Amino acid sequence: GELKAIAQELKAIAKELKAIAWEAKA
Amino acid sequence: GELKAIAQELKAIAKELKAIAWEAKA
Amino acid sequence: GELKAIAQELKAIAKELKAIAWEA
Amino acid sequence: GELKAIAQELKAIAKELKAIAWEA
Ligand code: NA
Ligand code: NA
Repeated sequence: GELKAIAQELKAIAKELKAIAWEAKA
Repeated sequence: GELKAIAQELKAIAKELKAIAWEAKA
Repeated sequence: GELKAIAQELKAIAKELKAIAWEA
Repeated sequence: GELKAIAQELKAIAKELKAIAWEA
């Protein structure tokens, strides 16, 4: 349960960092 | 560049934690 | 900024994972 | 164990993000 929730959190952080990486490019 | 690579790393950690969460269940 | 807030998030998760390791 | 190694990974990334924040 707790590890699955933390896994989803880390996936979401990954998407947030990718969006920041993109905004920096554009 | 570096943020995109770290984003991929965090996605991969997410899959590793999800696999650990699963192994624990089964 | 925003990256610092994410960095703190990751350090919080690291503490949670260490706690889970020792829970079982 | 394995979770501790991932926790250390996350603390390493947190330091990288803090460095990127201050790079620019
Ligand atoms: Na979650
Ligand atoms: Na990578």
